[PDB]
Amino acid sequence: IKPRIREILSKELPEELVKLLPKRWVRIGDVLLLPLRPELEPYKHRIAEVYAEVLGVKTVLRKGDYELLYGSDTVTVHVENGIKYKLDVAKIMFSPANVKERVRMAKVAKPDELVVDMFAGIGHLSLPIAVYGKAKVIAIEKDPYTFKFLVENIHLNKVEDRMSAYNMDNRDFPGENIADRILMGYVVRTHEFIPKALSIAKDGAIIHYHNTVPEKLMPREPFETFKRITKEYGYDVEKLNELKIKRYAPGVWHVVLDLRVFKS
Ligand SMILES: CSC[C@H]1O[C@@H](n2cnc3c(N)ncnc32)[C@H](O)[C@@H]1O
Repeated sequence: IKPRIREILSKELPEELVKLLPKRWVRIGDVLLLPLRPELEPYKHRIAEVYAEVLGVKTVLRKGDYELLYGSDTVTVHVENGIKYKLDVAKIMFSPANVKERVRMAKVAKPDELVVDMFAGIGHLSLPIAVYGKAKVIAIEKDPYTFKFLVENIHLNKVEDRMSAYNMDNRDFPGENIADRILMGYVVRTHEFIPKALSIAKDGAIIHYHNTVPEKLMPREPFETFKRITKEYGYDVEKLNELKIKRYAPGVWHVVLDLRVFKS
């Protein structure tokens, strides 16, 4: 609400700085992500404080991982498309920059499927599936801290019946030829996980494969590379779909490819 923020802060800021105040922000649970121009640095705390008041949030992080500008408690529960996502906003990446994809996941699975989430996080991609798809889900998350939330989110959504969780590196995962669908929501050279994926996959399984490719190499990549690694195993793969996502600089998109693999 500009007027109120303006009314309060104009009382302490040069009108010149006033004009520069944040016009937008991101909100996650009761935590605010707030972007700030350089020339406002001296006043950052007071600014975050009044925005906290009028926007009704407990804590403010700098949007620009994140600097604490006001408050202390960065844990919160964020509700999206009917799903409760508990997280620690400061320590765990989560962005409505990717809400479309989480919505999509709500519309892909059939209740029979076994799905394996190789980079579960707090359940970003898997929860939508366990709730709307009604399919079974095994979810793997390496970080013990992240893992706590993943677990908690399973209860918060009343799916503990059809969704399990392991705090381990996906590489050490025992299952093989068990997955009808695989989630690979990771972006740091995800291609190094293709082999384990192919191992976990059943013949014909669908894989949601995320990664970050320079647009220079598009649309050859990232598929070519996926294709060739798969060849190393005598398996074949068909590209069903390629969506672009949080395309981000410099010069590299974040894409997701929907692929089917054939174990011959
Ligand atoms: C939240 S999006 C990416 C997620 O995958 C997790 N992750 C990264 N590498 C692995 C791995 N090798 N096995 C299981 N989870 C992983 C991260 O800790 C994070 O929560």
